[PDB]
Amino acid sequence: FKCRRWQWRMKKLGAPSITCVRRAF
Repeated sequence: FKCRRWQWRMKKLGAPSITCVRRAF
């Protein structure tokens, strides 16, 4: 699996959550 743009999503206090925003083979 190779993403392309991990966008830090929202999470606990002062702590974002970068998840995979692209499913590029």
